Amino acid sequence: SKVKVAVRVRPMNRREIDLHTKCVVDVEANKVILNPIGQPKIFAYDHCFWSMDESVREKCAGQDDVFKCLGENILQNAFDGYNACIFAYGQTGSGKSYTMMGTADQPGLIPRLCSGLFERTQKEENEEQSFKVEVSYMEIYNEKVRDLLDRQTLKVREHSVLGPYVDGLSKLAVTSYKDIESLMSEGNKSRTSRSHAVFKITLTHTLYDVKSGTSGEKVGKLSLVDLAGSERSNINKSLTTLGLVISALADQGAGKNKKFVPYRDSVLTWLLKDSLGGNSKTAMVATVSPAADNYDETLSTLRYADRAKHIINHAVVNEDPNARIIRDLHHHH
Ligand SMILES: Nc1ncnc2c1ncn2[C@@H]1O[C@H](COP(=O)(O)OP(=O)(O)NP(=O)(O)O)[C@@H](O)[C@H]1O
Ligand SMILES: [Mg+2]
Repeated sequence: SKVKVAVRVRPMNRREIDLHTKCVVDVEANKVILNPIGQPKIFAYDHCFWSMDESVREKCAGQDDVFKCLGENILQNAFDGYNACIFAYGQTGSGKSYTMMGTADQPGLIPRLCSGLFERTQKEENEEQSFKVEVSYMEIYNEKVRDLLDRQTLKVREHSVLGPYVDGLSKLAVTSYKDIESLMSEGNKSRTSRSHAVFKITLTHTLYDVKSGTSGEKVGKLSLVDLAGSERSNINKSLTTLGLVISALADQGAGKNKKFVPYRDSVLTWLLKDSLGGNSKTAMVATVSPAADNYDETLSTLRYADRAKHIINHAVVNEDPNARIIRDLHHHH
């Protein structure tokens, strides 16, 4: 199916109100309207998120709104055995980290996803099924991969059956929200700006046919990606190549060229090869600032978001034969 695209407009901050910077971003349903400072440009997306102001009430509603629309679906995708990915893209200060991680007072997607994950595994585990949860957390800076849960820099390779992976990146089993919160909290403290963070959850769902004792695995993966600022040769390579990737895959999603998609020209696009054009259910959250002083970066974000929704993915359930048979036998009962 198509890459899902959401656009999130952060509200006017105090500086923009104090200095009379004009608000140029309007939203109506799932349409974004960019006004000039010379015709109104209208973009259409799957979802649009916006807030009336920065009050606690509106911010609480905003984070809940994003999770209700994107968080639940990606959680469900992982429980159905899909690789799923949310990546936030946009100018610095537009809301990428606020959306993906949030703050202590305003938790974002990742805290809610981790809470819902363990809520669900602990609710659903029974004689017919169990769940294993493993997390990795890594950062891409200057085309180098650092392990945030810890071999000073790690190499990307791609296996013909396993896909791209980070050689030597720790993958830690977790059994509760507090385990994973403590890991993400220490990863969060180990950052380095123009870097990309990737939070990866692997959900292994073992199904058991109690009559036979046969068992099988269905593996879901969550990739929660908080990219570097889109406004910005090594240090920009991943960001620049993602633009080309999105453009090339978007052309193919229609009928232009037929089109060098340069996945392996950067660490970021190589590790996201499946997330874009491959075996994944993927959502983009494009974050934009609302006011006149960012009109141009906003337009550029809106445009890449506009192309990204023409990208075609081919997601399959990642399960062994026993898991598929045992699962179907359970859906029949
Ligand atoms: N949707 C939102 N609603 C309310 N406030 C927001 C929202 N998005 C961002 N903010 C505010 O904007 C500030 C900057 O957001 P932030 O998520 O750090 O941007 P960023 O895209 O990650 N910048 P950068 O890491 O430098 O590329 C935060 O302190 C929030 O107060
Ligand atoms: Mg950030």
